[PDB]
Amino acid sequence: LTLTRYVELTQLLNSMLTAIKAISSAVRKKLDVLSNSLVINMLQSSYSTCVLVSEENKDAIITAKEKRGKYVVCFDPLDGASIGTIFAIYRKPSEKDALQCGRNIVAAGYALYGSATLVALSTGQGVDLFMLDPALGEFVLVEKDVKIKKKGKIYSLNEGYAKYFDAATTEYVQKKKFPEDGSAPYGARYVGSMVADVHRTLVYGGIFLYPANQKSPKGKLRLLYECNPVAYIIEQAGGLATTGTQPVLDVKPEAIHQRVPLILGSPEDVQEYLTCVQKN
Amino acid sequence: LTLTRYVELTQLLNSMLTAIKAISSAVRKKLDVLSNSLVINMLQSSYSTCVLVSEENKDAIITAKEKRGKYVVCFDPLDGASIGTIFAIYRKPSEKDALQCGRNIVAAGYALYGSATLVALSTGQGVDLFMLDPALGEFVLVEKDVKIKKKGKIYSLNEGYAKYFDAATTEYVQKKKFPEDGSAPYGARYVGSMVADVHRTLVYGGIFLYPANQKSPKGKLRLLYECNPVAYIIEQAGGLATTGTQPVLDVKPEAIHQRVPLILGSPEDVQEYLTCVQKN
Amino acid sequence: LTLTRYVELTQLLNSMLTAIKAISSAVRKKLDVLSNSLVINMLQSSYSTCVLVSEENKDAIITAKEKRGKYVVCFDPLDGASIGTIFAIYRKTSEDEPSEKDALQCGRNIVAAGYALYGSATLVALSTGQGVDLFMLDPALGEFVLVEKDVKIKKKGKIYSLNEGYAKYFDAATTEYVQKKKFPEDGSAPYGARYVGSMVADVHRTLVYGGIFLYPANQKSPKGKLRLLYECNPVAYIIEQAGGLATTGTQPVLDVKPEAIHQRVPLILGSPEDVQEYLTCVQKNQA
Amino acid sequence: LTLTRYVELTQLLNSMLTAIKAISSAVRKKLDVLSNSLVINMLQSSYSTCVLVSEENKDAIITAKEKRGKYVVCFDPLDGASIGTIFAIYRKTSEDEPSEKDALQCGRNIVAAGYALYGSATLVALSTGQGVDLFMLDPALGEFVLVEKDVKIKKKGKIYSLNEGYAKYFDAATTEYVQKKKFPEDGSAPYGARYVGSMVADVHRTLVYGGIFLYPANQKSPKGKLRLLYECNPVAYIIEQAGGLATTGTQPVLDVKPEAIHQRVPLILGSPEDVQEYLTCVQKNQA
Repeated sequence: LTLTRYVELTQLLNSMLTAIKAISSAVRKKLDVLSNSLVINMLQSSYSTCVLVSEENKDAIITAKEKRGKYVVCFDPLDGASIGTIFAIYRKPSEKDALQCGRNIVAAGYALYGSATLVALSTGQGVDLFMLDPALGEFVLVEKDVKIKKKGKIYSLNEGYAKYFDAATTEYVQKKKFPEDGSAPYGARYVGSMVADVHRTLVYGGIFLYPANQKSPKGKLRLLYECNPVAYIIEQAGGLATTGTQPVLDVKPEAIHQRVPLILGSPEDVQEYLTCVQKN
Repeated sequence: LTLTRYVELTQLLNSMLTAIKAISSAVRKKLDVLSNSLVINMLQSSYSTCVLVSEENKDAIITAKEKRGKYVVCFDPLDGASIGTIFAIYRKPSEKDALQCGRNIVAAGYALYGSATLVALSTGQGVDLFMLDPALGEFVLVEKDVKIKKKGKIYSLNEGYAKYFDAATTEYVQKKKFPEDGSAPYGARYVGSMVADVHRTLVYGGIFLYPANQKSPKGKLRLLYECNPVAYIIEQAGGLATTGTQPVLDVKPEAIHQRVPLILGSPEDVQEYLTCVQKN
Repeated sequence: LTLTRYVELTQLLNSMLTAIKAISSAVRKKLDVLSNSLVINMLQSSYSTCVLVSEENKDAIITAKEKRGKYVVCFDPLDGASIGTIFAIYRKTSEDEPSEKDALQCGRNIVAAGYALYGSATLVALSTGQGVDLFMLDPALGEFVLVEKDVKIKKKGKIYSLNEGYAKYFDAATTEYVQKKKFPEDGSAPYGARYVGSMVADVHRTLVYGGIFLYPANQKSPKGKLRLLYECNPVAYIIEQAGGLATTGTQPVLDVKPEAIHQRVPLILGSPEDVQEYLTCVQKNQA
Repeated sequence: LTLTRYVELTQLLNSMLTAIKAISSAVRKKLDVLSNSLVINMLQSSYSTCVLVSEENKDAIITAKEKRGKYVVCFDPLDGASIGTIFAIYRKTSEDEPSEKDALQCGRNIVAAGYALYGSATLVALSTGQGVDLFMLDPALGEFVLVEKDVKIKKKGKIYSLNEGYAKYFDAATTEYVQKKKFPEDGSAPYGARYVGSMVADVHRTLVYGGIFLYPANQKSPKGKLRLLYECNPVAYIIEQAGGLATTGTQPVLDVKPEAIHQRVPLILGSPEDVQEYLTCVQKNQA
C-alpha cells in the first residue's frame, strides 16, 4: 500500500521522501532557500551520502567526517502554480563523482506539488506512482510500473522561441499542427515548469521539448539534476529522452551545472523528432 | 488579515468559501460529482440562493420552499495538475434569472487548487487575492486590489488548433513570435486548465485566448459560469475580456450552457488582438 | 451546520474562534506566551474590544483608541494531554474611561462565554444566553461543526471530581460530602472518582456526563484557588446556561462582585442535585 | 530525528505506526470497530504476524498462512478528551500450530511494546528492550519525531492515581496506603490526587511526572479490572523499561503467566519508591 513499506540506500530514500513531505507542507504554506536545507540535511543525516549536488548550491557538497556513505545525490530541491522536486542517486573521494552518466543511476524520481502531491520513483524495475495521503502522512501506491503511451497526441514546447529554432524543430512542429496524412493535429500544452510538463507526458503520452535554439546554444535544462533524472524515469517507462544527438542518459557530464537540450516522451513521437533532426 | 472578517449575501459568500475549503481538502485526497453536491448544498443552505446553474447539472436549480433568497449563483464546481472553482453571483421566479449579462454580477471569483490554494474574489471594488492557511483553515489576504500589467510578454493559447484558426488569430500569433519592431517575441504558456491560465494572466500579465475556430464555431468556453466570472475579475483588475466582437460582460446570455470565444489579459495586448480581428 | 454561519459581538466572536483554531494547531505542533499573543492580537484587531484581562498579564490591556470597541474580554488563553482556552465577554457599561474597573463586573453581566478543549479532538462550548451549543473542529474544513444544540446537564450525576490529596486541608462540609460520595447512607452505589486537574477538562466532563466538580476553599487556600474573572465566571455561565449550578459555597459564582482582576473564588459546580447536596453540607456545618 | 529512520520486527512496527497515524487522524475527525479494523489489517499485511489478540475480538485472529510471519501481537486499538492505543509484541516460540496458546506468554517475553496517546498532541511511547523512547507526531510532516531518548521514571513521585470512588470496596492495604498519601505520618505534604480514568493517560502522566497508579483488586473486582494481555503487560513493560515497577500486589506483572486471552490482573505501577510503599501495605496486611 504505502511507500515506507516498499522502501541501506533504502534509508537514504525515506530520508529524501521526508524532505519532500516537508517541502510539500511548506509549499501549501525565502523558499528555494529553505527547501535546500531540508533536502541537504535529511540526506546528510540518514547516514548514506558522500557527495550532494544541488541546483541552488553552485559548488558540490561533500558530506564529511562522522558520516560519509556509498551514494551520490543530485537534486533540484524546488523547481519553478506547479512546483516540483527532482533527484537522481548514484553509487561510486570528491566532486568528480556526480559526473557519472545517467546510465549509472541507482535510483531517481520527482515530486510534483500540484492539486495533490505526486511522487514518481524508480530503482530500475519500472516507474511507480505514489500520492501523498495527507491524513496519514504517508505516500500510497497509486500505480505500479507505469508505461508511457506508444504515441501521443500532445506536443509540448515554448513556441515563443519559434523565431530562434533550428529547422528540424520547425518542421516537426509544423507536422504536428499540419499533419499531411489526413489525421488530426496534435494538441499543445506547456506549463513551463519542468516537472509538470514531464509528468503530464508520462501519464498522457506525447512529446516534450526544450531544444537548443540560438539563445541557448547548449540548451537550458541542467543535465545532472534535471535532465538525467526525468530521462531515467521516462526510459524506465519505456519512453525516450534524447539531447537530439545522443540519448540523454549517455552524455558523459562535464560540469555539475552543465546544460543540455531535452526531448522526451512517447517513443514513436521522439523517433519522429529524431528523423526531422537527422534530415538536417 | 483573513477572509471571514472582511466578508446578507455575505453569508452566501462564506458558504461558497466553505465549499471551496472542502473541495480543496478532497482534491489533496467520482470527484466532479462530489464537488457539485458540496457547492450546491452549502449555497442552498446559508439561506441566500434562489437559482443555481452548474456545469455538471444541465438543468437550472431552483432552491425551493423553506428557503429562497435574493441571489443567483452560476458556477463550475471543478474545472479540469491544476484544477479550480469558478462562480458568479447575480441579483434579480425561475431559470431565466441567470441570463443577466455579466454587467449584472454582484460578486464573482475563482479558487485555484495548485501548489497552494488561492482565491481571487471581487464584489466590485477591485480584485483581492487570498491564500488558504491550512494550519488555520482560514483564507488570508495576500494581495489587495490587484491590477493587471498594462502589457504582457506572454501569450496563451492552444496552437494545436493553428490549422483551424481565423486569419486574425494567425496574424496576431505571428506578431507575437515574430515581432517586426525589433523587440523580443512573447513567451508562450498554456496549461490547458482555464483557471490556471486565467490566474497566471492576472498575476503576470499577457493575453489568453480560446477563440473560435472551425471546429468550435461559437468557441468552447461556457459563458455563464466560466467566461462571465473571469471576465469580471480581469475587467475589475483593469484588463479586458472580449469574445472578439463584444466585451464578454456585455453578451446577453441566451442559454445556460451557451458557449462564447474568450480573449482576455493585459489591456494593450487585447487591443492589439482586436485590431487584428477588425482588419478581417 | 457550521459555526461561522450561525451568527459587533459577532466579529469579536470570530476573532476568538480564529485564535482558537490557531492555538489548536500550535498545541498539536513558551507556548503560553504565544497563545496569549494570538488571543490579544486577534481580539484587538476585531475592532470590538476596549479592555482585555488575561491570565498571563498582571495588568489589564487597554485597546488603543484607534481600534477601540464596546466589549471587555477576560480569558485564560491556554489553561493547563488535555488543556483549554476559556473566555468571558462583558459589555462596557460605564462610559467614563475604559479602565480595568470595566473588567470588574459580576458575572450576571456576561454577554457571551465559552471554552475550547484541545483533546482527542478540539471542542468548543459556547453560550450567548440562549443555552449552550457545542462545536467540533473539522480539520478537513478548517471550521467548527455544530454537534449538540442546547446541551442540558443531567439533573444528577454519578461522578465527583476534586483533588482528594487536599483531604487534610478540607473544611467539614467538603469532608462530609466526599464521604457520602464514597460511602452513601441511602443504599446507593458510591459515586465514581474523576479528576484530570485541567479545569477545562474536568468541567467539560461534568457538562457532558453530569455530576459535580469542586476546587473549594481549604486551609492552604482560604479564598479558593481558581480565578474568578476568566476561569470561574465563564464556566459558571456555561453550566448555569446548561441547567446546572455554580456556587462559591455561599453564593452563586455569577453573583460575586469582583474586587481585583486576578481575584480568587471557591468553585463547586455541576448537576443541580449534586451541588444542592454539597450546599447542604455547607449550611449544616456553618451552623 | 525521525521515528521511521531509527530502526522483520522493523516492518511489523511500521505497520503499527501507520495504523496509529491513521487512528489519530480519525479520532481528531463505532470508531472502536474502525480502529480495530485499521490495526488488524495493517498488522496482517506487514507479513509479520501469525496470531493477533485484540480487546475487541473474543477469539484470537490467526493470520492466513499466506501472510504468516513470526510475531504475536496483543493490542487495545483504542482504549477509552484523552484516549490511546496499546500494544505488546511477542515472538512465536513453539512451532506447533499457530494457536492462541501463542498469545499466552508471560510478559517477560515481550519483544517490543508501546502505546500511543491521542491528546493535545499525539505521543508514542515505545520500548524494544533498551529503554523507553518518546515520539511526537508532527502533522506537518506525517511522521513521528523523537523528543526524549531513554526516559527514566522518577525514583519517587508526589501524585497517587486511582478511583477513590471504590474506597468502600478496598482491601486493607489499599485503604492504608491511600490514607498515608492524604495524611503522611512523616511530616511531609500530602501527595496530590490525579485520575483521568483513561489508563493510557494515567500511566503516561505517571511516566512523565512520576508517582503511582493503581487499579487494584477490590470486592466487586477480586481479580482486578484491567486486562493482562494487551493493557497491563505492555505498560508494565514500558514502566519497568523506564526504571519503575509494576506489580499485581503479589508479583511482578510481567511474571504472571496468562491462562486466557482476556484474563484480568490488579495493576499497581509507577515510581519505585511509591510501588514499594504500596507493597509494604500489602505484605503487612496479608500477615
